Amino acid sequence: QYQTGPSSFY
Amino acid sequence: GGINSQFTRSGNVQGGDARASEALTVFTRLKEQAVAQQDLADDFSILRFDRDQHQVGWSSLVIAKQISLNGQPVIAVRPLILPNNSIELPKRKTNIVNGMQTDVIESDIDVGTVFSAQYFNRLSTYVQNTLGKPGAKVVLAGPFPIPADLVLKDSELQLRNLLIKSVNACDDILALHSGERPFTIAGLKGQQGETLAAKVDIRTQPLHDTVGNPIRADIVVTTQRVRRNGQQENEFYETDVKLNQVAMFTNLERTPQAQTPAPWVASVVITDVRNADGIQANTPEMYWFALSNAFRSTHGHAWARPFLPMTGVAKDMKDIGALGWMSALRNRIDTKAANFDDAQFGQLMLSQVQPNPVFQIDLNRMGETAQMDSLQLDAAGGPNAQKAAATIIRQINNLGGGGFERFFDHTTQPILERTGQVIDLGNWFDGDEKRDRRDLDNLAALNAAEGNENEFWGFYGAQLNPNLHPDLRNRQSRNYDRQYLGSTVTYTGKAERCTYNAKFIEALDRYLAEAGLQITMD
Amino acid sequence: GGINSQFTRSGNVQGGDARASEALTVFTRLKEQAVAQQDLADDFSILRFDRDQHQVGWSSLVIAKQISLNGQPVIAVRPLILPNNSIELPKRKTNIVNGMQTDVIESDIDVGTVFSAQYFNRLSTYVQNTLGKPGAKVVLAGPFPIPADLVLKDSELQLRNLLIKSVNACDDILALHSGERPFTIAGLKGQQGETLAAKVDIRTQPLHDTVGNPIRADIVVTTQRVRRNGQQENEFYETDVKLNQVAMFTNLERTPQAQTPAPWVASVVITDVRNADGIQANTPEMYWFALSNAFRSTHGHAWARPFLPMTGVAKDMKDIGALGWMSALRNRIDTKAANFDDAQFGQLMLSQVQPNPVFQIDLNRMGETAQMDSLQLDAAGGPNAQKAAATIIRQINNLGGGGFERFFDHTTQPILERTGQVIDLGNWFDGDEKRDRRDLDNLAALNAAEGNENEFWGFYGAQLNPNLHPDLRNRQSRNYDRQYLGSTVTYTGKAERCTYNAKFIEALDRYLAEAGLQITMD
Amino acid sequence: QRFMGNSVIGNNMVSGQAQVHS
Amino acid sequence: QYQTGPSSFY
Amino acid sequence: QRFMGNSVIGNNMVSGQAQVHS
Repeated sequence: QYQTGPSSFY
Repeated sequence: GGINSQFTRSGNVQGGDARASEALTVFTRLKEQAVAQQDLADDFSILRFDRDQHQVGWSSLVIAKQISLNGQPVIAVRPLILPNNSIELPKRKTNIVNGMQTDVIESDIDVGTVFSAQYFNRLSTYVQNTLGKPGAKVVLAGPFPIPADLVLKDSELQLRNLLIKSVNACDDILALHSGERPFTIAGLKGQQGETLAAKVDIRTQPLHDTVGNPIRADIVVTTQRVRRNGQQENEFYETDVKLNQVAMFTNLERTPQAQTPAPWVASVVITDVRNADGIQANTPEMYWFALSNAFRSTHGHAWARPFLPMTGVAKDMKDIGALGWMSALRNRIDTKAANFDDAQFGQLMLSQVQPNPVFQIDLNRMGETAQMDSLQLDAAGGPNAQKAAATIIRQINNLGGGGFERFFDHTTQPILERTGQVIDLGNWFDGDEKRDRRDLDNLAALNAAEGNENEFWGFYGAQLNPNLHPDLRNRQSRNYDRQYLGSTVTYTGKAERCTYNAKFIEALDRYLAEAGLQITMD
Repeated sequence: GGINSQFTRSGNVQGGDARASEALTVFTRLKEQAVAQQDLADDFSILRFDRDQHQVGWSSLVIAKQISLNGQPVIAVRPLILPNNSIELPKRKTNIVNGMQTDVIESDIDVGTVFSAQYFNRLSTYVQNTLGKPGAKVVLAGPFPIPADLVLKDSELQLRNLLIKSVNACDDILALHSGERPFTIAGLKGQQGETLAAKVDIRTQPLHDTVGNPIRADIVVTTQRVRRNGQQENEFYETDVKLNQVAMFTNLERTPQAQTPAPWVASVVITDVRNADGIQANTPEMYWFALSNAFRSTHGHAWARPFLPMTGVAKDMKDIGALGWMSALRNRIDTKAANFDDAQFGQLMLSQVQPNPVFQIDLNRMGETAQMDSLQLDAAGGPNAQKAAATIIRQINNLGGGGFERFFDHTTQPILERTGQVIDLGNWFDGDEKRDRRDLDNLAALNAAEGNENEFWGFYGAQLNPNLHPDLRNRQSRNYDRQYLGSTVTYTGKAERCTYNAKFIEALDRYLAEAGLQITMD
Repeated sequence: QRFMGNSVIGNNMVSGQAQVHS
Repeated sequence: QYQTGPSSFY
Repeated sequence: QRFMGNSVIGNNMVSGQAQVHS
């Protein structure tokens, strides 16, 4: 799994 | 589909979304009113993201503010999801096998799964096309859904506060991207002979979000500036002497030992971290400074204060006497008695509770502090594990000088750990007022089920069984809440629980203490 | 503070008080409407006292009317405090020691402590600067706070009555300062063959203040003018024949005698003193004339009338049978029985209640009659003890001729005595309607706690223990009210209890009787 | 020390009866 | 203690 | 296989006490 999302840092 | 175009009966039915246009009109009126009263500046735009002509799960409202940096346009967006109760999204099917029989499980879809990478890509492309800048850079500022079952006709204050906070967040992210002076504790000395004091508090009514969402909070730790000089003037008048606020509540976990160490261990869960109301700025270096106050709750075992019985009333939901059900004696210890007092309450806590607590956080990718919760979730584990840890270390170094390496070594030491637990977010209407769904914990379940240990053990396994599939655990947790709490439960989102490293908290506290920070209290 | 000026994010949040501007607008509209209907005269002004730009605990509304006396301007002010529930004032900390351990007590701040000398000085300076007269003399007319949890949108009648009463009070104080004819009973003869009659009354529903605040009242004594001539015309029509009204209720106190004198003594508490609705004038000499009616309640032991059981219903809160719990027989005397009647009710009262009552008053520095309550509190004891007594004697001499020295000697006889008791003022919402917090008395506590004498004794000591600190007594009293009454208690102010001199009441009554006053009744 | 009652309320007691014309 | 307040009489 | 408890929560435990100036 380990779904991710948008990040402003990178 | 083609059937309507094949027969073409006069008149039109359905085929529209009516919870977007009204919200847009309300937001435009609120923005005009705020601009009239010299509260904001006419430099941002409000746009509608219709699901019908973009083919997305949920319509959204986006607040875009753009500036120019070295000739390169930069756009900051704060989408606001608008879930609707009049339409049903298709569910997700999963299959599990038991012996010789296979069955299908119908799950449910939350707001968090809707906001995927493709959703943000389409939103960014739409904003770029609308604003006339095709190649402009777009940076996210943190989504915040508007909960359903909320009447927009009589909720003007919450919407106004949400709009102002969204503008503040856009300004914050734009300033961070541009590059400004980092916030450091070296500038907090004030050079006026004042000191910082931390006050602990025990509460019984839940805290409220900016949109009226209740939040469970039993222990509240705040930090204030004490400026009491000799002949202090302004008696009974105080000038906003308050900086931070952290809401905490404790929960009990049982280690698997068969039957000198205490059977139960107390784990403290951090729900909300926020700054003072007066402060309109939110920067990454304030978050760690506010979070450092959590460790201070162990100065005098203040985490155990809510556990002691109150005199006069007994809700019987947070009773501590149920802990004796599995003790050496089968029955429960009877509080609310003339003989019972603090004399043997300490004895009970020594003989059945571990002296040291455990610190945990309920990270939420859709909350107000989404931009930090997502970063910490990435730092916990995933493809972006080194970058997040490096960013966190850099921020901590920027807050308070430098030289954090002497206390921590991120190269060979995990910062955050994922326990593989998913927590539902909802609210249930109690007889008196609306409350929080997280009021149901291990102690509450133990109180509800007096002597049947097997049912309680099934409930406990429904939370953290690694063998059982997560969908079944969510189903069991949703059934148990209905069984115990009531029929008024209304889920609103999802959250994840994580455990901080034991050495990390101590290293952070020691680094801040050595960096010239002095806090005094009882 | 400086953090906001250091980062300067666009947009503004909080930083304002919204329960002052709306009240000012409402008061201006009400004043305009009253002036339009030829109810008042355009000679007074309404001003706002903002806490933000004056640095005070609470914002206030002031009604100033100014006149000229011998070329010297005189300004009369009636401030109205505006407490708000959206902000919390800092609490007051106190330390007490028990053996080898010291602890900190967090008290609470009332409205009365806010209105200090510095507050009035700043208010007077602000009014003088605003009205253009720097050296004008300013005289107080009596503060009156507006209770919180009151919706101003639908309370127009109470605000209108409060404004008219405030204007009347300003006129009264201005006329008193200017100097007018004192009110004397010699002008009450009427020279038309009429007589004054006093009517006693027993009530069960609480009286109401000008702002809807309930007041406990069991015995009501009124004075009327009876003008029944021979062929009296106007059948069924009455012309405002009513002058005074005094609200009284009795309470039982137990003398400390170990176990022929009765164990319990009855003490009568005077709550409210007021004139007729038709009379728009309030002068100091009417207050004593109205207060003289209190002693007349003992003509036929009318103070014991509310104690007798009512037929048909039994609230079980004011039951007199609980008095037998500590009697020679442990159990309680069972009323509501066929055999029980007035035949042995008199026997019980003779054998367990002292024949003579005790008179007490609940002085309040923030009530409607603040200007007299403060004077009596000063006369009770303090730096201004001789001046207040001399003023009271002068007023009593002015009311009814003179020669009060033959009945009283203020030089070597105290007028009022302070018992060192502080009474909270609040209201609790009963199931049917809102009631008064003072309904809970010694008999109510005795009824609530059937046989446990120790708990009742602890409650009784929580009121008048001289050894225990006052803050602890207030804490215990606030806990007991929550324990017994309910969760709807809402405190509004503070009051003090005082005991009149036994000889003073008799001397006043005899002086009025000898001064040509004749009152007849049953 | 435990509270036992009010030892000063008994000093102030009305001796007479209300005088009315009737 | 014996806290006091403004008085119009004096 | 039946669940018995959390065997990994005990690895992370605060050893010290909060350090305050007081």
